[PDB]
Amino acid sequence: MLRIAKEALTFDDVLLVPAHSTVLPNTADLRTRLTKNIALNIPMVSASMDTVTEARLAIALAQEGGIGFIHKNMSIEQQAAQVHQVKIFESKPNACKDEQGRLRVGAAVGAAPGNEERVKALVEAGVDVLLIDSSHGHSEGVLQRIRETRAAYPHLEIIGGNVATAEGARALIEAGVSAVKVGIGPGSICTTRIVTGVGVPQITAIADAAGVANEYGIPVIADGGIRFSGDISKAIAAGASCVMVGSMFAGTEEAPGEVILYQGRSYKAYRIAYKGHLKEIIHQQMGGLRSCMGLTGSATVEDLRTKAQFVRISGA
Amino acid sequence: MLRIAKEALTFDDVLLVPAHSTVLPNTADLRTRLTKNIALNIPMVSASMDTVTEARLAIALAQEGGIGFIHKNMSIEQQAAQVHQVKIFESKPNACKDEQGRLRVGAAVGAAPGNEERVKALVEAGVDVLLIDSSHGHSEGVLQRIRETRAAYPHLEIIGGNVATAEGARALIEAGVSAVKVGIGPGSICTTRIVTGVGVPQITAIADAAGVANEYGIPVIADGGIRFSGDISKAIAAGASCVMVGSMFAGTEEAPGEVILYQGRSYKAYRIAYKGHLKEIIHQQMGGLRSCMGLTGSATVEDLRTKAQFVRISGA
Amino acid sequence: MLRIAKEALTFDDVLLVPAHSTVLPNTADLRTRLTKNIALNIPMVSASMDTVTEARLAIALAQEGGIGFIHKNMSIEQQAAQVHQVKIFESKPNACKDEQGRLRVGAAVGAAPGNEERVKALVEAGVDVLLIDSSHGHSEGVLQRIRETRAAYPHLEIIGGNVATAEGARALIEAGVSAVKVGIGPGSICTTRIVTGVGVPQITAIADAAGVANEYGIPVIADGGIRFSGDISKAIAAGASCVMVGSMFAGTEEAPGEVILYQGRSYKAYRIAYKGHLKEIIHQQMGGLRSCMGLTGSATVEDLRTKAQFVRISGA
Amino acid sequence: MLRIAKEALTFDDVLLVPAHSTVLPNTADLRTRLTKNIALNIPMVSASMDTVTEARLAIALAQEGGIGFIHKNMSIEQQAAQVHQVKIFESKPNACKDEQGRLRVGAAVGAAPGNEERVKALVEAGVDVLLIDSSHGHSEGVLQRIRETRAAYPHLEIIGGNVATAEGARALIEAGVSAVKVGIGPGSICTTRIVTGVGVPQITAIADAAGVANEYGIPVIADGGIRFSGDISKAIAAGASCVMVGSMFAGTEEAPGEVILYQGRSYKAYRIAYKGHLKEIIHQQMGGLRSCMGLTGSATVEDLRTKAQFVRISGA
Repeated sequence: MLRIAKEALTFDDVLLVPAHSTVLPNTADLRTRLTKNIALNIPMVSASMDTVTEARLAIALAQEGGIGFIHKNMSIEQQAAQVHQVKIFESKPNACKDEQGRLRVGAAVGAAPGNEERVKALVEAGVDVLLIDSSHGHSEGVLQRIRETRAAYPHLEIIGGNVATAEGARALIEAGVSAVKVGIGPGSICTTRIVTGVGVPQITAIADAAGVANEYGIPVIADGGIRFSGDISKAIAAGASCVMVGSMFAGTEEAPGEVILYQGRSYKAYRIAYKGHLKEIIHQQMGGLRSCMGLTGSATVEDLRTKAQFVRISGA
Repeated sequence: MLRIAKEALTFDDVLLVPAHSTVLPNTADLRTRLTKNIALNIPMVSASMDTVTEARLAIALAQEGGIGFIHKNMSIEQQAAQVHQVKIFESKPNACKDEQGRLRVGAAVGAAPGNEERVKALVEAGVDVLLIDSSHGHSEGVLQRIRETRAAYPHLEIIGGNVATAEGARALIEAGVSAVKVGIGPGSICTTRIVTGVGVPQITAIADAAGVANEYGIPVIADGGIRFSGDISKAIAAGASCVMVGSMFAGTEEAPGEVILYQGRSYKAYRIAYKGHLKEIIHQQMGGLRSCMGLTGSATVEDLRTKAQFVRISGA
Repeated sequence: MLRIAKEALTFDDVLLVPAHSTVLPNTADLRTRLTKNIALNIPMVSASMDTVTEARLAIALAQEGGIGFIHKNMSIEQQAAQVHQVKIFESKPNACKDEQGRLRVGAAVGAAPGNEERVKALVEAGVDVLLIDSSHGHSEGVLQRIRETRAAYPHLEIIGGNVATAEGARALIEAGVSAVKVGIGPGSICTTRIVTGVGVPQITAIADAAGVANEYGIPVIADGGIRFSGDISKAIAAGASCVMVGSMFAGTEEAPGEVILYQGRSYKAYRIAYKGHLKEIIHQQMGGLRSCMGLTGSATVEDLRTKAQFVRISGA
Repeated sequence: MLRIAKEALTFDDVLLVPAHSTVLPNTADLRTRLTKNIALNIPMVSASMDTVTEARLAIALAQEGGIGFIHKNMSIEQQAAQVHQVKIFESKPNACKDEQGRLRVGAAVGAAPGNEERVKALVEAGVDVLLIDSSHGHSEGVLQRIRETRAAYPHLEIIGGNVATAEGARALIEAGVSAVKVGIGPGSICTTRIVTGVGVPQITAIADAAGVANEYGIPVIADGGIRFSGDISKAIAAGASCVMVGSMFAGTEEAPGEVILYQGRSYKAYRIAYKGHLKEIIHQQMGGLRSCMGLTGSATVEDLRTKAQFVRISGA
């Protein structure tokens, strides 16, 4: 009677299984793909949020091997100048760089009509990848905007999202995206779920999206619901090529905002706890992933993504 | 050995699945049905509780497109005068009105013998729909009272309830109701469950009742267990044509009770927190439903009710 | 690989289903059986605990229609004198009485060798039913003591317990008991479970025991894990003819202990909160059961026990 | 789509089933095996942690019938002198002793290359069993070190670990271990799970490892996730021959550290609550196991391990 498509799993419903291994944490290879034609050295990209990514964080992340997405809450000119500032930026052996030896950078735009001028300025400033972000990637208007952008820029790497289903992933692929970003109500008690009743637990969302996207060689980016480094491992093993994070980098030295002192503690203000330099965070998070790769015998990210197994666990 | 009819699901066991959509939140159509012959403009009706619905709230809700049920804890004459006050009440484009251009209103009576005089006064005051409320709609005495009322008023829209099963819905339909109200121990830790051991999780209760009621074109009204706007969406997708709420409207300006100040805060007394004007509540709750309809591609309430899908989730 | 006999359910895993009913709470018939040859007027008996049952509580409970089990932590002579005091005790239309018009009473003894003198004094004082209590009714020594007692007193009603399985119920029946008492680690976080790892969720324990005991006409008594009146209903619907309670009656006026005042509140000391007269407790607990019987259409206890249905629910 | 090997159970998902019994708690036989050729009198061994086991605790545990593993965080000479101190140590009828009448003792070493000198000193000091401990027993380097040690000391009892799967147990057996130690992310919220995403609920881990190890006569030692004595019972019934504990013995008189007074309480410092003498702990924990053996009719540890049954329970 009730129309239940299936049962859906989140991070806490599963654990990775240890396996025969010739991989040590320090020999694990963290390289992977953001898009069809863009390699990463670590599987982390930063969210296009105005408390997370401007040029300075985008530089610092690229130097550690990820890519940052410059946020769209600023003028066209400011957004293009920040993209440009990352591309011309000149001890960092894992730096994520293009074919021309420049730090990679991404930038976000909205899916509403009228963003053409912004896209054009971003591409002319040398952006490596354009993110069309939306709260509903399976919306026809979003699909339409992606197709228009792919036609106007046939060689531009474009990430479209967010979706949480096989059919949503396929629609984005058919609209021309270079990667599928996944996450609709991915957090266990998030606003979307509470307010709308809509959501898909993220391990199932990633796997369903990856099952389609794998057949085209198109990466899936996991966006949301990550609380601990162990969730990164799980998101990859479910099918994701990398993870997007936001609040985890908000509050770092390199993130926007000014440090202020308030009641004997340090916050960033525009208030979020001060987290020190981005790279210490990356080191701790990637130190968990590397241990997982040791325990699972995953030499490469792709081995974790396509071969590692899970067990299903109870609440207890 | 144990006589278990089936497993039963509540709101928290499920989430709605996002889908291809050409619907924006602001173009979603919230119209639906309360009864077989009564249309609503929004899918909300108010409970016949003495802290929730008298004429003033019933007017204000009807103006926003719902219908209120005037409570029976007052004299026959007072109840009829309040029905009349709504019907003659004269900027509200979504107002819920009858064929004669008057605001719709409902009124409740009990299912005990001896309520004949009350029903007669309510029908003569112009009531649009009579609610026979009971804590057990599958009780023979309730079925009998409904059949007596249907025979005495063959064209009166009558809501009977509450039931929580297919067979209870069918019994009410066979007794002559125009809509089936659903909810027996619908709340996760309610008094009925704790004290009696009886209850049916509401998503399953709605679906089982709707599976019968759909075959007769008879709407199901979901009554109880709603905590957030996202639960409204889920109740509709499970089969309900609209939701009845109570405590959510108690404490509004338009609800009964006098505002009083107590320890620097505003309460309503007859003590419940003051919630401001009813319409702000409706706007927030229907703003969640409209977002859900966007995310699910549901152009109309009936699309959400009959086509949207769920996923089943764990506790974790 | 793991030797799992089955999944087992507790009270919180299930709810009773409402059904067509011609039963009102006040016409529900609460009569039932304690043992094969002893009728009760309500389905409650009191535990043989020294904070719960001596003669005074046993009198008061019998007057309301249950039976109390006088505890064994006192001399033979004192125990026999308390049994006698109940039997000769002379406005209580539901009183539980024997064939001779005397209030019924039970009494407990241990299952160790050497209790013969105690049993003999109790039977000579007129006890209606002997409870051989043990923490493991499937222990051979307990079975042996029951068989010895049945042989020495072929017409004495004997309750043996506790068991939590079909095979344990059958063993007790084959040893000669007149009723099977059920409950091994029945509480969700009890000492037995934590300390020993052993336990059986009580709804499954009752049902498994009843599935055997029904075939011999032998009642099952549910002992433990009851927190609310709704659990009484569930225990009966799972197969139990009545429930034994303990802490629920401890602290009543009629229970042992002296009332004392401590920090502006009343306790019973030998410290447990003062609960007033036993009969108010019985009235509230049986008021829940009667509502359940109305909602389920159960005219009699046996209808609830053998026909009412459950639904299985999640944690959420 | 998602690669889920199976569902996995932890201690809280299961309970032991009571059964016909001729065993009393005081007649239960607690003997078992640590390794293929080493008997224990109780099923407890202590962890090779520097807050848990040095010579003094190892002596005291051996006297109660277990075996302690002297930790490796000290010089070769100190470790060998502590092994020797236990072997020459001279009212304890359950003492665990070798063929020569000396208290048994174990000692740990790491799995890195270069521990040869340490192993040699430990074997020459008379160690009964060598533990090669690792956080990943299915790592090739660990398997290789075990095989090298087995070849150099063909008659030395060697415990290898930790694994959490059938295949990991088989690999360790094929590398030459005398017992398999089990536990990879065995605790419900441990660091390994949170940080790496890897883990196997312990009841399933034990059973899977035992299903392989039983076919070779090789014992499984359960290491981690034990909170209460009831978990010991469950770990044995899942397949384990004994349990290793750590924090449970930390803080005992006999464990390392000096007692200090801090804010009116006693702690051990190197800060952990003071627990008194080891033997009181053993008595309480083995008193739970003995009650379980009574309730399950398990005369011996091997009966609990190979015949006792479980039920599966919900969260509720």
